[PDB]
Amino acid sequence: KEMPQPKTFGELKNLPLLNTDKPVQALMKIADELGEIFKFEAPGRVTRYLSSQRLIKEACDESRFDKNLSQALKFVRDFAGDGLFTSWTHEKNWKKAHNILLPSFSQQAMKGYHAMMVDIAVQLVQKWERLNADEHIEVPEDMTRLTLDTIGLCGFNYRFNSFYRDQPHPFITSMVRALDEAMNKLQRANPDDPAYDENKRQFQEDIKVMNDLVDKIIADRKASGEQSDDLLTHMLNGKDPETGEPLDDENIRYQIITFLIAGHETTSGLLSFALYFLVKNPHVLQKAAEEAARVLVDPVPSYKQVKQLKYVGMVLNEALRLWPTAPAFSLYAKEDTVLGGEYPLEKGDELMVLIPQLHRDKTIWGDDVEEFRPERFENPSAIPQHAFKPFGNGQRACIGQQFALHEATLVLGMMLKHFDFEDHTNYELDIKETLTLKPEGFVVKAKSKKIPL
Ligand code: HEM
Ligand SMILES: O=C(CCCCC1CCCCC1)N[C@@H](Cc1c[nH]c2ccccc12)C(=O)O
Repeated sequence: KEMPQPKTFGELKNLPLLNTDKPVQALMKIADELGEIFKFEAPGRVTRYLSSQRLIKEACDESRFDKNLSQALKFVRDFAGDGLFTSWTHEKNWKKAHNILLPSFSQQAMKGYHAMMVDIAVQLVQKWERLNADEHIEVPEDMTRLTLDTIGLCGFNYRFNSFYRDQPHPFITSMVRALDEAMNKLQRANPDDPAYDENKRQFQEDIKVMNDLVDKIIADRKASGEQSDDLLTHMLNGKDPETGEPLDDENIRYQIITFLIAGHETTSGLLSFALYFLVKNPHVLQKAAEEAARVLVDPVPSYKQVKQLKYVGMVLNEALRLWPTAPAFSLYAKEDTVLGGEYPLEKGDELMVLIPQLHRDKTIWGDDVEEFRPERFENPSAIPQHAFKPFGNGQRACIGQQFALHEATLVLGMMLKHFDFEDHTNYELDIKETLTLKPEGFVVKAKSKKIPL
């Protein structure tokens, strides 16, 4: 038996299949054709793409597999360094930072961020309240304004002031370019070829821009009168219980970059996909809006009120089921092992978890997997182990999950309280890929229900 494998291109093997602006969606189509596992080869390189809960539950066994840095993350690492997202589990700075930063996502920490999330959310609601009758909303663009500003303010007491800008913040444009450069480094035979000299200068330029802003954040804090108690406070002061050490300056810098990027992009995607699915499913929108009106009785939502937005949470999880905005993660075999009783693996062999395919596993979810039905999440405990993995796995799972979900629930709740939404262009879903996923060109009209803040 040979493991299923998609079409090859001679000595380039499968590599040309990733020569596309939508590689994840291409891989999903391949997964549909070949099933729960396929081999993917390139010159000097191999991985295996997993799509079924049957195989992914084994892959999520931390005694057998550990987080691997995919080739994309290896290039992200050139500017994210040994930050949490791009560090190996066995690097000293992973476990230190993990221990040091987990308290920044405690219950008491989340209550502490609430007021500043509301600040940015109110700015969003006011922007939309202030639009003229003709005008429309550019959804992913405004969601990115919100999520970037929220992480900036909550995490670093720094105001990006994205709602004061027509263009995206220069950080965003550099970040997008740097992440695209990482996605396109995958294809290049002979990386040191003189033809790619300008891309390396452009890459060093974009990194410079992100790093310049990290300096501005550091200096703002250094010469600050106020006494914060946020993510940066913990990076600067906090001590790891195990080693007894704090993070050094080089690592703190990497953590800031990491949190700025990981701390907004996927969350903007989530809010965009959620609103997309709501406007395409009006009965679901109505149910979510009824909850928002019932629960959000005060002009400013409370922490407790956001926690009571059960259905809005269900809407968000269902959006994550269909379009998990960080759609893959990578694993390597810790020792020789046999996957599924059928596929033998040697130490160091790599796996890719194709999350959107896991989330369409019919043996877990039933036959209607393409339908947007938030009621699937009525009781989240009903979902089998390792069936729903939009925040990854185990000790290497998303540290910011609860942050992302609180922000998204708050903002979507406020959006549904304050506005009726019109899919005025009958938008055809078009998913842009930049490692992460977004509905490009998604636009709506928002008719104010006229409720004061
Ligand atoms: C919808 C929103 C989000 C999604 C879908 C998401 C998804 C993920 C996924 C899949 C991973 C695992 C990556 C891998 O195994 O290679 C991860 C890790 C991480 N996420 Fe998120 N994330 C989100 C929001 C956030 C936010 C808001 C923050 C920070 C404020 C954040 C910070 C991180 C960090 C630091 C890690 C690395 C954790 C570690 O390995 O120690 N994420 N996230
Ligand atoms: O799976 C891919 C291509 C899609 C990228 C998905 C993103 C990964 C980071 C988190 C968000 C989603 N690439 C893999 C595997 C791979 C298979 N053949 C290859 C040849 C050359 C380079 C990579 C590669 C990866 O990046 O390792």
